[PDB]
Amino acid sequence: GKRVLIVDDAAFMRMMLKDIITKAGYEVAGEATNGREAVEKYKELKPDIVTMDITMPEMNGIDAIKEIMKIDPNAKIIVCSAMGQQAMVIEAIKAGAKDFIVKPFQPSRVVEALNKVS
Ligand SMILES: [Mg+2]
Repeated sequence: GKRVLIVDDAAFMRMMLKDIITKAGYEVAGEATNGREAVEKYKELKPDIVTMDITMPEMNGIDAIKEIMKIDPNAKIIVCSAMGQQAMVIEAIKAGAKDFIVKPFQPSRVVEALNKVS
């Protein structure tokens, strides 16, 4: 799989990630700025992978993961968290997420993750 859907309410964070993914070979299927959008885009783009920011407006990542799973129980979701946001990561994993990555990014780490998920 190679199409990616980046979800994060922070432009910069998207930018960065978009650059990493892209140089690593992946394709940026799309961008989402919140949970809702994340789901809408998901149904529309059928990304191969999804990266998920937890803390966003309107709808958080955890709920979005839950939603996507209901739509696609084979969805491939990596969750993004700051450090120490450990209790949230457990909840996202439990909810569906295959793995997580910390912010601010570490291209090596980011890439590995993306690859295992494939
Ligand atoms: Mg956020």
